[PDB]
Amino acid sequence: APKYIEHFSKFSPSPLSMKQFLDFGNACEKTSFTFLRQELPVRLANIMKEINLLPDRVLSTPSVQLVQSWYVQSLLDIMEFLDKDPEDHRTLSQFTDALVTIRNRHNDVVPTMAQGVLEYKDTYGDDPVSNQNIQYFLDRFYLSRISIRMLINQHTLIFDGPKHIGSIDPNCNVSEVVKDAYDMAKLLCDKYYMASPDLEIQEINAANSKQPIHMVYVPSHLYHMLFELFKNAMRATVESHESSLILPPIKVMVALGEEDLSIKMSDRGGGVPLRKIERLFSYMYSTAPTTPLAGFGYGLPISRLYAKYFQGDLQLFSMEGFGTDAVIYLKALSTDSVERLPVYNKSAWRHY
Amino acid sequence: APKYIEHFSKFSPSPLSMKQFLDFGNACEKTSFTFLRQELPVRLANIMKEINLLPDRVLSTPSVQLVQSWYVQSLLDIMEFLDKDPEDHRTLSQFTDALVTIRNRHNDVVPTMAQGVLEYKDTYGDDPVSNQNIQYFLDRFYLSRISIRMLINQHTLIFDGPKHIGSIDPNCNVSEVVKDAYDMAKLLCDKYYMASPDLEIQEINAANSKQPIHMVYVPSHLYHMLFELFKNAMRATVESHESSLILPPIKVMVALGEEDLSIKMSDRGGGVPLRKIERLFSYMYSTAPTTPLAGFGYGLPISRLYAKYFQGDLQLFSMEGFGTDAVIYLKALSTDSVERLPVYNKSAWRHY
Ligand SMILES: CCNc1cc(F)cc2c1NC(=O)[C@@]2(C)N1CCC[C@@H](Nc2ccc(C(=O)O)c(Cl)c2)C1
Ligand SMILES: CCNc1cc(F)cc2c1NC(=O)[C@@]2(C)N1CCC[C@@H](Nc2ccc(C(=O)O)c(Cl)c2)C1
Ligand SMILES: CC(C)c1ccc(COc2ccc(CC(=O)NCCN)cc2Cl)cc1
Ligand SMILES: CC(C)c1ccc(COc2ccc(CC(=O)NCCN)cc2Cl)cc1
Repeated sequence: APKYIEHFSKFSPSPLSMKQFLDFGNACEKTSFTFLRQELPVRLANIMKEINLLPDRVLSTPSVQLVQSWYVQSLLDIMEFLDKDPEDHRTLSQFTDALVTIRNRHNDVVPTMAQGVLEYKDTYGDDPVSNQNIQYFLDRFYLSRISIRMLINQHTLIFDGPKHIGSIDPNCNVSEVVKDAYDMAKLLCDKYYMASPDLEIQEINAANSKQPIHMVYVPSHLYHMLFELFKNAMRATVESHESSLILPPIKVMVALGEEDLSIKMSDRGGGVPLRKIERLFSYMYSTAPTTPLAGFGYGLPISRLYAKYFQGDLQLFSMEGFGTDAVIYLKALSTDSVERLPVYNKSAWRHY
Repeated sequence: APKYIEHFSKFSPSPLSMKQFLDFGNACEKTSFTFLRQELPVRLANIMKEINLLPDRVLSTPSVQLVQSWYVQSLLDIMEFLDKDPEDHRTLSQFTDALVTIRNRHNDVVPTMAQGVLEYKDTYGDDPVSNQNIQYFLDRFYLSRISIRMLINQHTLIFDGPKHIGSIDPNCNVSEVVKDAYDMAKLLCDKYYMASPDLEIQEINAANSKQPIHMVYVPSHLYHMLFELFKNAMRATVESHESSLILPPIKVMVALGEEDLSIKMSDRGGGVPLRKIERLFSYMYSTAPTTPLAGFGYGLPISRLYAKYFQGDLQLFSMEGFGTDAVIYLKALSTDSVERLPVYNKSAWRHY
């Protein structure tokens, strides 16, 4: 790898807690600049080195080379600011402009890597070992991308424009986000199917049973996960009940405990056999040539990465012949909500 | 390893479907004898070779050596019949007697390996890498033991004594077994706690909605799994509701689909954080010096092996502050219900 990738890849990424993001709210902007002009090169270089561990028959394909060419240019864009003066307000403005260009440059990274998966499937095959390696790589690659976008969004949202702090809501009303995502999925379901399940929500605030459940979170991530789950639940409910006059509703429970905030969504959409659950989270099995449901795009496994990004999880358990439950597990406390970042080391090197 | 272990370990175990067990019901007894005088040495030798891949600081401990001494004697007991005449009815009688001695000889294998786990925890420590290796080894070791006991039970039950075929019920009414296990857990809960949750059962027979759900299964395995889950659900319900006059009931759904038969048990016993679920399935973290609940003995992870033994699973998902669901996944068809057997090869050798 080039000199500059070698230098920054020997650092490991520095994970931030939701509280640190929040405690960071003038002097703030210079502080963000000097943090990000080091940290973004570290995160970019670490994933670029990991891309380089893919075999030549993957590495040399047009999709991987185009993604590499983007990351290289973004890394160079940022390295221009290493010697610049944080007191000069023109430097801070150019920095923000450059981060916006970088975010736009990477907007197509998800489907671009999909074309690499697709080419591999049809030029080398879709066996379980290939599936495992694609799953290991893309989980880490997409999680790294999520963490880079988070950093950039927090800077450009705060230092271009406070109940919200960039993309973080310190008082995120969870049931309200549930309702929004449900309404939007319903609108798509009503349009395609003239029929959509109703919604039942129940809250369990264990410590304060009469208090509405709020948390510190990134509500756009939470909306995306819920919307993806609602689309699948409604589709399954409509198609499994062609003969009923009744569509069963979708039920959601929001539970707040001492450590977890959990959201369980329940459909009666007929379920799938246990054997197929792993297929639904697999990038490789969900990949085909160009409203993508579970098993036919990356919405579900990327939704799980959003949950894992701050130490949560997203799990599915179905009952074939009846329905399916999904649980989003989130950390309840902002000090436990810490970025989960892949690192390039000899422990990651060995998996390949 | 000795000559005789080397020979039989180069065969791999031959897994049987539930239908094959069943289709095997005089001439049957000679057929069982000549099958088992080869297959039991194969299964015994394969696991003995795998025990020998443990490091010397595990291998040399008194617990592992005692288990090895048992398996060695059982392997020798069986090898006596290799040259004998299946037509001689005295040989068949001695064979059954010898299998009964072997089953009794191994009755204490589970807690004996526990003492080896306990010694290791306190003489070398309880780090995650040690936990992973103990989990990999004991899952395979205990599953192998379950498959050996199954084979022996089918022979001694059929050819010493038909709605039932040995330990298999071709018409196992699942809700009835659920009720039995619930009644027994309730009796223990009523005794310790003067109070026990009631039971609600619902069935969903997707193809034939009015028909009671039956399957081909080993009902003693199913009873054990349910009883273990009910004990935990009741304990959690009693302890989390010290202040309520009401104990919430435990709900069970039995779903029959085209491929899966699924049993979901639901409590409102307050739940646990997601972080602790893995602790509950871990042998190492559940091990302590001599009614063991999840996290304090091997009932739960061994219950999961019973489900996996015929291509099923047992999964837990909790909601901290509310309750916990458990799902037993079984194969609905007797031709899909095939023994899951560990094998000694270079692929198993590498994990160590
Ligand atoms: C409470 C939230 N509910 C759910 C959430 C999910 F993320 C997934 C599902 C849910 N509810 C379902 O029923 C489920 C499982 N489906 C939704 C409709 C599409 C469907 N996809 C399939 C189905 C079958 C196959 C196959 O191999 O035959 C294949 Cl490739 C793909 C998945
Ligand atoms: C529908 C079936 N229900 C359930 C099934 C389970 F197999 C487990 C549970 C269930 N329902 C619970 O609540 C659960 C999770 N408990 C039951 C009571 C005992 C309890 N054990 C513990 C708890 C906390 C810790 C700790 O680290 O603090 C530890 Cl070591 C151990 C587990
Ligand atoms: C396009 C991206 C998402 C993508 C597409 C395809 C792949 C496939 O990656 C594989 C496939 C097989 C093996 C085993 C092997 O034989 N290794 C040989 C090592 N030289 C290793 C890897 Cl990393 C990964 C990532
Ligand atoms: C008693 C039984 C259940 C038991 C108790 C304890 C253990 C612990 O087994 C370990 C622990 C560490 C390592 C890594 C290592 O450093 N390996 C060195 C290889 N020479 C490998 C193994 Cl197989 C297994 C089984």
